[PDB]
Amino acid sequence: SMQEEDTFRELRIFLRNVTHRLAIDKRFRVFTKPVDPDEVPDYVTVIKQPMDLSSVISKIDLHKYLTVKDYLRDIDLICSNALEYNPDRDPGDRLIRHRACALRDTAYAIIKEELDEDFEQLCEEIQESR
Ligand SMILES: [Cl-]
Repeated sequence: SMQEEDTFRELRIFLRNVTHRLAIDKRFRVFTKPVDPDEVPDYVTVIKQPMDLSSVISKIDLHKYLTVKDYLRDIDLICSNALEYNPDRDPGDRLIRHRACALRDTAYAIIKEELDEDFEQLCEEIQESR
């Protein structure tokens, strides 16, 4: 229905705003764009489902997220990709891991404070009905 379309449009606007707040934080610059296969030719070979915040925006705009739970699975991938690709004790790896954990924690904290649980429940039930 059009009311359901209105619900998903409000979801899209909410997710666009959370993603923009993450993308303008200087800590998260490395997560804003895909990894350049020049700088890092092994990336695409190690990480099978690359994800970054620009890809998340394109997904929102393609109507790929019908719930905040699905959006958070992609935020979780940005985090787990960096834990897998940068697992060493050296400070460059530790700094990327801490930034990727902080991204994830920040997205979950904004959602805890600003997502109404009944709005998420509605999205989940429309999705499950499709
Ligand atoms: Cl830096």
